[PDB]
Amino acid sequence: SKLKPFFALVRRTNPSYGKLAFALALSVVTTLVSLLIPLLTKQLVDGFSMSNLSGTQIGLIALVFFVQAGLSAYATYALNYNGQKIISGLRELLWKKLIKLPVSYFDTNASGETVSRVTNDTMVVKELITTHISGFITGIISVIGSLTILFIMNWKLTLLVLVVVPLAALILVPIGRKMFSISRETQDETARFTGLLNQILPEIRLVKASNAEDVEYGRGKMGISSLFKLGVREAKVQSLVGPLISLVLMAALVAVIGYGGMQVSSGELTAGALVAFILYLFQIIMPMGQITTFFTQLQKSIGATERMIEILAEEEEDTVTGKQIENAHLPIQLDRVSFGYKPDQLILKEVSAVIEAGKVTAIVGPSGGGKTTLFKLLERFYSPTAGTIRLGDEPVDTYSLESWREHIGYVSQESPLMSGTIRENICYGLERDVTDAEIEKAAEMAYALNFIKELPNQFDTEVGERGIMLSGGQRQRIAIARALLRNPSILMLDAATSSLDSQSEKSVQQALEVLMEGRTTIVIAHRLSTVVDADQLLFVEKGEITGRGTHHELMASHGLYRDFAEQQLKMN
Amino acid sequence: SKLKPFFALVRRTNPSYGKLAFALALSVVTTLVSLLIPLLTKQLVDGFSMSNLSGTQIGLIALVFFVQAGLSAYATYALNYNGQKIISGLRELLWKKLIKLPVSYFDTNASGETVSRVTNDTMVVKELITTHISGFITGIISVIGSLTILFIMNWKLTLLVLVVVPLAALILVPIGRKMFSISRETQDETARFTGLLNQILPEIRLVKASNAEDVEYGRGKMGISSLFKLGVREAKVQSLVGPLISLVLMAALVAVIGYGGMQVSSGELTAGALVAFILYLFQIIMPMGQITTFFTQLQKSIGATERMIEILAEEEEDTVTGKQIENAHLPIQLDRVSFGYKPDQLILKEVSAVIEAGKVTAIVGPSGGGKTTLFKLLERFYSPTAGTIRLGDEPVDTYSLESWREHIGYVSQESPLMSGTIRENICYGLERDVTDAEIEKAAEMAYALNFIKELPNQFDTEVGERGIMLSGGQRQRIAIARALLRNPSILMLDAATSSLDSQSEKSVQQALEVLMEGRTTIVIAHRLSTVVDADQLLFVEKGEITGRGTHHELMASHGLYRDFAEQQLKMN
Repeated sequence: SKLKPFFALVRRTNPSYGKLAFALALSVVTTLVSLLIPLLTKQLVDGFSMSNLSGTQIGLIALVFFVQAGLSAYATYALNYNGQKIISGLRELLWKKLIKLPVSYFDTNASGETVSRVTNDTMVVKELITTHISGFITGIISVIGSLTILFIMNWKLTLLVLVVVPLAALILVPIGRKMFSISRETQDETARFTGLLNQILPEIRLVKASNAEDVEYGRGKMGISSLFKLGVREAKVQSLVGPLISLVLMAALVAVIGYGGMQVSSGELTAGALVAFILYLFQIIMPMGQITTFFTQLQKSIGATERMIEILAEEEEDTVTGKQIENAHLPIQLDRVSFGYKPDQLILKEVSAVIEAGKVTAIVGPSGGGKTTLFKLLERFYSPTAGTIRLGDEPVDTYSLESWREHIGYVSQESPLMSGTIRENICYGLERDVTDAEIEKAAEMAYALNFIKELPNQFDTEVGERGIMLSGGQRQRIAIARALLRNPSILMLDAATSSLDSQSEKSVQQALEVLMEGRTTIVIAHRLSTVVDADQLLFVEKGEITGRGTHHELMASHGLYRDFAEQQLKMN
Repeated sequence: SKLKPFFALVRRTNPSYGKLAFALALSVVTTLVSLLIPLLTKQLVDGFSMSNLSGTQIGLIALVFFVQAGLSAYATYALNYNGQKIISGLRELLWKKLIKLPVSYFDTNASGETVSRVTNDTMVVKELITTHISGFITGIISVIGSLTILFIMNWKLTLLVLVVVPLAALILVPIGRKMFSISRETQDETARFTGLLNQILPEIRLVKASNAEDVEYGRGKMGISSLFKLGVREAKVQSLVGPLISLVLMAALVAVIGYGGMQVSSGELTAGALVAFILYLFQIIMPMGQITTFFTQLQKSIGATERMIEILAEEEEDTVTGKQIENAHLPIQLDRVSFGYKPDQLILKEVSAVIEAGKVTAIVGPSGGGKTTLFKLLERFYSPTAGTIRLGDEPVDTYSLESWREHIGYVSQESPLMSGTIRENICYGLERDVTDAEIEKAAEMAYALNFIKELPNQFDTEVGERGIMLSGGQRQRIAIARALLRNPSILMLDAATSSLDSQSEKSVQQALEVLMEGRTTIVIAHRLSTVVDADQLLFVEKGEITGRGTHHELMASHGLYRDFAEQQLKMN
């Protein structure tokens, strides 16, 4: 039942069954050859009289060993290659999913956790498919075959002693758990002492000033004493684990092998049987670790598969709504919009507003209100539930989301880099129009070519994977150049305007004011520099729009009491 | 040569030799008994036939086993107990030295690293003392004795094969190293892929905004393809290693033990010597890990010893200079003080000033000048080199450094607490006077009891190890009180004044003004609130004192041109 999701996940990469089955069967054959090797050893050792004729047995054993090595090598290569192909397919599906369907809010939930889950679960699935399932089949077959062959070879006497010895595990394993518990307690006490010292030492100034340093010494003494006491207890428990373990193991060892020697000396049908017995004991003991590791890795992998299938279950639409974009220039209306992240909370309540076309609109919001929710809302990163964000006659649910996103230019505050080269930063505006070779010319129009006129290069200019050698002012100029290049129709801005000061702000204002003199813009930042360039201003408070009209007189009057109190809170 | 520092460092805890030597000798005799066990096994095997004397041999073997168990248990307990006493002594010495001597600038050189060298290095030294040295001695003795006994037992035939076999390990090692290199390459490429993915997700907003969801998918696919290629290479190299390890190890085991059976069957004198040989082979193979680990950990132990001896080398003085304090009320004068942290840099140049006694003095410094260095110099953590901070005619050269710090109470806005209870906080200065039981009365005069009048308790009030449940103003007020009870003769202030607001600042200022009017006071902080209360002010610029006199008219004039520009920079 629980293996059905894992089988389906493997089935997503369909052409991966025949070669896996062949590899597993070949591994089984290799295990059987390994089982057969000690019988050849016994036959050789019983052919004692003719050393020269024992050369034939030596050659046969060498040939069998080489055949086993070759078969195991081919099976391992097939298993690993098929597992790598399965992992490539799984990662391909996961990356196709995460980038495309997961909506912005899903990525806001957890960014690093998503990547950690993807990588760790893919690695765990690889480890399960390539090694642990084949390892478990190999171990089970080897153990069963070895026990059967020992039963056939020795009558019962040595083998029942061997199977009784596992009682040594019943005597040893629980004591190891007590050892582990004591060691963990010691580690905890050491961590506590380290924390105490890491607290005391940085405050050394206060101690030395207070002239109470010796008192701290006394406190430190106590800590040391504590650890010493615990150490003593560990020592005592060690004196119960150190010898005893060895004793039991050695005793068990002797018993088994001792009986073998007994059966050799008593004339019982054992000799080469004893040699084969020791080899079979090795081949029995070794795969138990593989079996236990598989049993634990299955428990890890079922949860890994649950996480992966949780990732793969998300959904989204891009052009499913329709395709009805023709002009995308018409006044934008908010009509009774009331929706946030979850319908229960209702973080937005009946938000309505009117904005003209080709008209500059500013948004002023508080530190903790609904400015961020609205900012994401006029980007449609959230799906409307009750209200209507209507461009014209509610076509926003009618045409494609990609079509609108193509007609809008976004820069909020940082928008740092898409790592690579500036060629990537200007080629993100390649919507099948490839922009021919005018990009640099556009950089000249966007006041970016003259700024970049130093030219370390144009295509080999690397910002680096980290992207730290270029400051903010240049990168927002590049972002605005990209926005102008792409599709200067509608711009929504959170004002990249920061601590750049006069030169950068004036340059961006001249670039923008010239560019959108006939195009619609929205501004949502805090400062009052864009609002004077904004012919219409709004205000967000408690998840509600409160304020409409022009800037000067209205925010001279509307902002007299409550917005002024909010400001006085802001600088304070 | 290199072991002399470690021997001396252990010698610092002198009475730890005889019992350690006895424990080591008992471990040696335990190893000898372990060597003796297989010979008794062989004698039992040769007895084989008749029953009751076989029972006597079994009883002898059990007695030898239990004797080994008891002796090993006692040796392990003695070794561990002596090691824990040694580690207690070492940690005690380290904590004494660390708290008492090192002057503050040593502690600010490195804080967490010092605690790490206190804890982890001691753990390494204890591990070497308790287990690894005894482990190495017992392992070398066991290996040599087992080889010698095998040489006596089997003439040369089986042991020569056994010692020629390590050619198998010689072949094995380079292949394992290539495995490790390929695994590290895989880890590195997985790290790069995770870094790429962790880079992309934060920029998901831009990715969707630029409608470029597919090229980013393509970059992810390229990364997945690179990882798949490297995984295929890892598979091709893996398919050779594992089969080779299995083949070579199984072949060596088959060779050795099949030759043992060859001798036991050929009528060669290997009757029960085969069983004895297998037991001795296990006793040989098992202790190789200890011998390898002793060599691995020796370098770490020697490094830990070097770090400890480096810790123990720092020197300092408290009352060595002299003892000539009588009243401790004289005007403080600076005489061409020129020194910072290192003589070559000369971060201070001929700093001189005149400050009266019982007069409040405030210091004004820039953001990056010498205000902090002069702050720490007035509190004299630093030892003068060229100039002289002269208070009292050079008796400042010959009274106790400690005796002065008695007369000064340190309070700053940073200082959170010393973790524990309020009782410790108010009575840390039990400078042999213990203040009888005047602490509560002291609180009531010093405006602490009336503020703490809520009384969760007076002695059980715990501020916690973290100390997060109380705000800065309260702890600053308790620190001011503590200054008022240690020795209210000289006061130094960084102005505890923070964001508490006039309601607390004026109150604490009037409290200290009433309490500390007739005695000296020193202020160094930024604001201009204590400056009006300070009779004389100074100014620090470029590591030089520039400005002396009263407050109002002079910094109405002196601060008009240059200090005003610094202020305008501060607000900007």
